Amino acid sequence: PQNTFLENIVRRSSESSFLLGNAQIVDWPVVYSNDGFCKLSGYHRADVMQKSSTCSFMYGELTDKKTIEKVRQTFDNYESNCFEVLLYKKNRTPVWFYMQIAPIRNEHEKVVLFLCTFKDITLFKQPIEDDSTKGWTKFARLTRALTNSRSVLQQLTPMNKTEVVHKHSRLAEVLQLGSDILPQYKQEAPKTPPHIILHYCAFKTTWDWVILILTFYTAIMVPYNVSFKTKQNNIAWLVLDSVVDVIFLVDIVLNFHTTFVGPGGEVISDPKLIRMNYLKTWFVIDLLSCLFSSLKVVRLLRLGRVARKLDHYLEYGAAVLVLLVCVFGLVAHWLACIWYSIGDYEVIDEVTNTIQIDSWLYQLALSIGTPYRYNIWEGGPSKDSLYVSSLYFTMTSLTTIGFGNIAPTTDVEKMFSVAMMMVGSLLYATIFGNVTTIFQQMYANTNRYHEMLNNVRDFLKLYQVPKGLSERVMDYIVSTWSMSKGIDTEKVLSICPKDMRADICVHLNRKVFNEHPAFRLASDGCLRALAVEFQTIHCAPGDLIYHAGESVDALCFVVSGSLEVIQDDEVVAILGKGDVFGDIFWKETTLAHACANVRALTYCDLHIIKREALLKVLDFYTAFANSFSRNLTLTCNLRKRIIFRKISDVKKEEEERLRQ
Amino acid sequence: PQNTFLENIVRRSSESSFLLGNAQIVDWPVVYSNDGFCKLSGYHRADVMQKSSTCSFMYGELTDKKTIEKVRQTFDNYESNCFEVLLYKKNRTPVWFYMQIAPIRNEHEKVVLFLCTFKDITLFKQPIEDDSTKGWTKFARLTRALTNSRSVLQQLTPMNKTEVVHKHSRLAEVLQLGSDILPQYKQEAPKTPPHIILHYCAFKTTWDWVILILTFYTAIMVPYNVSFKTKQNNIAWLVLDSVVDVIFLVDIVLNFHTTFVGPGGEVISDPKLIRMNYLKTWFVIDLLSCLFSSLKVVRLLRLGRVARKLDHYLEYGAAVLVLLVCVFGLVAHWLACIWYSIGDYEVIDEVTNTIQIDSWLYQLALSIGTPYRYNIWEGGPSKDSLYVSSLYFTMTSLTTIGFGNIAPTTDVEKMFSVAMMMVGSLLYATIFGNVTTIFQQMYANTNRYHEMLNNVRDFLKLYQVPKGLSERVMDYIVSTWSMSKGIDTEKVLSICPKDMRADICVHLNRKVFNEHPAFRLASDGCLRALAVEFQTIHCAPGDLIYHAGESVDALCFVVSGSLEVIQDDEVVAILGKGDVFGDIFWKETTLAHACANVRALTYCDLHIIKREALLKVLDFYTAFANSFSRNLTLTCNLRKRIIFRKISDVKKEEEERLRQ
Ligand SMILES: [K+]
Ligand SMILES: [K+]
Ligand SMILES: [K+]
Repeated sequence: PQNTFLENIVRRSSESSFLLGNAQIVDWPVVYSNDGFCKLSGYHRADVMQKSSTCSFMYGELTDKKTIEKVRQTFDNYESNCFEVLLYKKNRTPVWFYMQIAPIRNEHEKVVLFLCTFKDITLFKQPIEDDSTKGWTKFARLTRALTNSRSVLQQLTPMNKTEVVHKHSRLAEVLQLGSDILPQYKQEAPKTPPHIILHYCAFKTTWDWVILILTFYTAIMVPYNVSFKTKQNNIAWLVLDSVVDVIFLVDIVLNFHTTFVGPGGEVISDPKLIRMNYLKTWFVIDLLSCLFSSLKVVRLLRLGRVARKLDHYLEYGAAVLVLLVCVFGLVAHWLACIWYSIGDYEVIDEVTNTIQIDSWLYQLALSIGTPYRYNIWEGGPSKDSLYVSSLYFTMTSLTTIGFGNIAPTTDVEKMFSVAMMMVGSLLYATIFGNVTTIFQQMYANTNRYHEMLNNVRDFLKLYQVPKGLSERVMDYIVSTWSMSKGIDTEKVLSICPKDMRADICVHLNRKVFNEHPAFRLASDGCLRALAVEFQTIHCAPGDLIYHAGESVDALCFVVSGSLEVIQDDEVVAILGKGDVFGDIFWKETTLAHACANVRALTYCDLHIIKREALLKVLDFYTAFANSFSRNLTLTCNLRKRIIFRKISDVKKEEEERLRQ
Repeated sequence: PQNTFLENIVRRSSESSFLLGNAQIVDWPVVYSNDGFCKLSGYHRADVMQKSSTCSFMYGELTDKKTIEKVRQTFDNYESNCFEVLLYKKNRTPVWFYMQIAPIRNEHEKVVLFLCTFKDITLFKQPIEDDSTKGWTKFARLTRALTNSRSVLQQLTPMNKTEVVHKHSRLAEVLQLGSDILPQYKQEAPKTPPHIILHYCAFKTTWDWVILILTFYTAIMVPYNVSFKTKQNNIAWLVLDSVVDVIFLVDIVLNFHTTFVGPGGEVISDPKLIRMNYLKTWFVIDLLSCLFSSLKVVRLLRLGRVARKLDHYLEYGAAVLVLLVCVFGLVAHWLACIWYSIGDYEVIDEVTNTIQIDSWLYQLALSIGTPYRYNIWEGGPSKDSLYVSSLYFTMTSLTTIGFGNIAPTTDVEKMFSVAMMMVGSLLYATIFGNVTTIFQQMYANTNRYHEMLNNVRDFLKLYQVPKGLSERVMDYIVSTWSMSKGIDTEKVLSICPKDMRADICVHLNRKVFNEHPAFRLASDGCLRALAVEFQTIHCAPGDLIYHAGESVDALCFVVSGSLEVIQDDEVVAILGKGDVFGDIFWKETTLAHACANVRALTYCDLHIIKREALLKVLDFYTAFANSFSRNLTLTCNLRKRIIFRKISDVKKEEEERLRQ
């Protein structure tokens, strides 16, 4: 969601000198100056900014009087025109310019900035100058002033009386740029050229899933047709092949119109580069795959598409497991096809006209019930039994079960089963490794929690901490890991540098900013500083925040629960739900003694800000410091003692007073 | 690629007093003084340096006048000679020296330094001295002055009239050291003695690979010939054994000429140590291996070479997997040989003349179709079937499949298969462990990324951060891990102490040094300091760098993208591609309030330098501070406010002015 507006202007201007200036401000100050205007005028792009976009500060002695007023109305009412003005450069050189004013538009059709395109026509006109000594001085400067607009732009007729042709060319340039000078200043979305498909669109993902399904179907079906002959053709299996072939041809055609992700950058939408990118990467595999035994078996090259498209899924853990189960099934099927091919070859030695007792097909025929007949040779098991038997055998050898119904007993079968076992061992090992890694991924976090728990327990047991204090520590550990689930705030906030840290911290401390009268005249910067400086704590019933002699160095705001400030074993304050206690740091400059114990009745919630951070923030911002001083009344100041005398003391002392 | 020049000089001088001095500088200052010249003259090697290499500061009263001039021309035109001079030591002792000047040469044949070898001939001449009281004082000092040159060098004829012999010896010494005094001062490469082969050469790696292939071939072939008899000799299997044996003899001969890597140091090229290093390490295994059943079976000791040479490959993960697959195959082959040996022994009990029904050879003969005949005993399976069957069986027991075609049923076979299973369990477990470690190696990094992603997601969900801000955080996380791929700059730059940190940081910030006019009069040290002090940030569209009240404490250089400085909801500046904004830290000494909001239009790229580091660098370097102050013009100073009044305000106020 970029806002590429300067990029479009510099891509369309083709070495121009646009002078973008603000519109809603009086005098229309200049906002941006291209580094082509720094040469046409001699002003560096630090002295031209914040000046009028009329170029009023280059208007001089003999500047055309009417043009100044006319461009003034042109800026008054928002409209676009073109002018020929006679300005002065930084060297007081009378030089002509072509003004191509064109207002810009906002998102919801509002004028925001004024664009001013400039061109130099010094050699194209007659710049009458007073401080001259010879006629030639009136000509050489013409070659000096125009260098990139005469030898580059108009060099075909550099002859006199063609100045009217130059004026006509300027008029044609200004008239035929109605939409080229208004790229609609706006925060837009990425745009693609016509007839280009985004690689992450909703259609492309569905197309990729369909291609994956079809590739798996072809991988399943091609070896079956190659090995289990099945040369009989039907209606429900001869049109599907053609449909899949034309679908893959459509995919090849449509893959020329995809947005290839750049090496570390973003998407590229240039048809002039994607075409040979695809050509050099994967135009060989697809062509051969989508074109006799070789022609029907080459279709297995379609797995390259599956390999390419499965990159983001391969990152996860369970996706690799599903992929490996799928390839396990596919490898079992392929080995079943090869096993049946061997078994069919070996039966019935063709040199003689006998049947080999060794081959697993003969043993399977014996164990099934249907034997071979005739001596041409006909009989044996049906076509479903052969495939299910081959798959069963090659699945008993990949899972390392090996029952022994169907087993190698011929010279070829044994030396093929050796390769079967060699491959299956590695495949099965990879499956085991993936499963154990998947389990370790979660048991890592669980064991990370349990290790800390065990370390705390062993530390408490080793130093014989008395019961009643170890219980509190263990309860705190359990409760904090229950509430937070091991999610530390500091590690998460370390990431996301200080643009989102401030926003997150302002959101977290919303319960001390929105509902408290001190933080209502604070600018956003001060609120961000305070939010990033607070930090928060969680209390538990019976826990003391301040003792009877601790140094108060924090302002604490209670957002949930109830506190109890007790002094001399007497309750002197009860706090809760919007009460602030602590000390007046900003006008005492001395750490105090906490005069009373602040216990927690219920499960409390406090946002405490340290003394130093608060003092720094209040020192940096002045007006908010006064507002905070005036608008903060502490409900329990833990610096001054409350002077009182209990009733029981009076009642006791009265007895002795009467006695004496 | 060392520059060992002092080492060669001290190894060749044999306790001399060379006085290396620079040549291209006037007066030829002394550069280095050996700690043998600190005794011949009494000058410590801190007062003799930066003095003339002519020893002009030891030239005294009665020094030989002609020799001073002659050595002066000898230094004038670059040439080597020898002189006999009469200098004074630190104690003003008239002492004779032998000068052996010899210029040194650069890489491309240039004179750089002048070498001056010295010797003492005090006792070898007549040092007439004035402050003497008795004749014996003219003799004892002769023994005092010469101690390491008379009792060590010339002690065979310590008799008078032999001083001419000493002069002849000095002449022979100086004449026959033409190349020994010029070791060609140059940054050379490691040099090996003639007829010594570098262990990491391109020939040695090919030789090692060939030896590995031959060792695997021998390991495959020797047990087959020992067990599967095959005593018939052919032409294609009797010369190969001799060729391999002579190749291994050549390897044994050639292993005496290898550069053994020292214990923690570098290669050693001393033939006097490598020979007994190899002799003590591995001269016993090779000799016996390269020398009846014992003689043909001892050739399996060649696996020691494989074990030795496979040390760097064993570090990786996949190499161990390939090695374990190879040893799995080799162990299966060896167990096949042992299994066939047992099966061949057990058939046909030789005490009687019957055939044992139990032995697996008989069952295999029944299941194949070819039975035993005769009762000497002839028939059975062919020689290919026996080996393929043995390998199949011992592969069904190592992969834990166990079909059951071929299975132990005799007393010996069962108690051998027990050991088979015991070994195979451990081998198969090791293969599984290696596979799971290999997978964990990469899933560690992937899970490390996913754990942080999940923690961020759970933190956002737990604290109910509103939508529209959690989306930005998640997008930032995804985008930064996409661009950087988890490669943190700080951890990489922590390594490589501050010689390559400076160079790397200068290279990274090349887009603010080369194309910016402030950094053009800065020495390399200042550029290194600034580069190591910058740090860089990446922005995103809509992200704010400075708010309306933040403290500007950084100079920011934009190298890619576009920024937008807006004040009072009005665009006042547009930045991009070489624009610097911030504050003038070096002449204000006060943190300011950012007067405007700096938003990012497109994906920006900023190099920001903090206030304190910049101030330290500009304080340490003085002239560059002035150059930086003069040559830096901020395009948007975020300290001063721009005073303006919008057009809508004027238009609105005019209506009320007319109304009243
Ligand atoms: K099994
Ligand atoms: K069985
Ligand atoms: K079995």
